[PDB]
Amino acid sequence: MEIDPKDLTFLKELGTGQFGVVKYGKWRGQYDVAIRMIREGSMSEDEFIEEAKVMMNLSHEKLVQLYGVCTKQRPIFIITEYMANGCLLNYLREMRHRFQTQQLLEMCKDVCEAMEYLESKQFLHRDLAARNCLVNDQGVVKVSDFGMTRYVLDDEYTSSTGSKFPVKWASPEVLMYSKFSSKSDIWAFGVLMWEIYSLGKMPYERFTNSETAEHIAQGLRLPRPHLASERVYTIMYSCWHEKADERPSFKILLSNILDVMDEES
Ligand SMILES: Nc1ncnc2c1c(-c1ccc(Oc3ccccc3)cc1)nn2[C@H]1CCCNC1
Repeated sequence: MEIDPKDLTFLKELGTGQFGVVKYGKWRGQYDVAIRMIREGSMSEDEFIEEAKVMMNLSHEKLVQLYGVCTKQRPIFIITEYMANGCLLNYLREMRHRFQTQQLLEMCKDVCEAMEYLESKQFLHRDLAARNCLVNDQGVVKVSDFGMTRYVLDDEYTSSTGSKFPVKWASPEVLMYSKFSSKSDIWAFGVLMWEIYSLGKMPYERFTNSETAEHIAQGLRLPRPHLASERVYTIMYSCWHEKADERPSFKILLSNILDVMDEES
């Protein structure tokens, strides 16, 4: 729902993100929130505003809540659940020697659950990666910035060959046909799992986007992380089938994950 900025407070600067500055603050006094000021000229505003009403009704424990927005001024404000420990990529890098494999698999259960809820709502992320997931004060991981890429005006961020396109998370059908589906989000989730168990290493770090696209197209797959068991690796590898329909759904994926968690006792 719309929020009167009168009911907001700006308390701290968190930095400028992909879509503009973000600040920590309090909503209605008792709610820790993160307020994003939408970079001007970056978004299809009218379309984005109308779609925001759809993305507001999405609720799930492992999905960064949207509490509301302020659109009756510019820049649009986005009021979201405050994730004190920030992006999963940076949480992973700062705490490399703190994670036991049980917490890593947990982080995968969190993400997989959020993506299974998005699967059940027929809502695609289109840019699933570790850089778009956030962590709250209890170490829980939650997905964010879902569906945002549908409204970026910069064509580098959108085209298959754009200099800013996340090639390293894209499925072959996204690179070759721009056919976005839940299966491409599954491929991306596989890459994300690899990020998690790699503790935030860049997938195909020493490959240009073109080199990555071509290697993937001819069968190359990420190496088993040092901290990944052969069963976890089997799961993220099953996410990377050439045939999209050959990839397991997030529900089947969550089940396999939970089987591994049970077997790690
Ligand atoms: N929610 C946060 N909690 C804590 N930290 C945060 C955020 C955000 C953030 C704000 C709005 C936002 O919009 C959304 C769009 C679609 C769905 C959900 C949200 C997405 C993310 N940035 N940051 C930090 C990360 C590190 C660098 N500085 C900024």
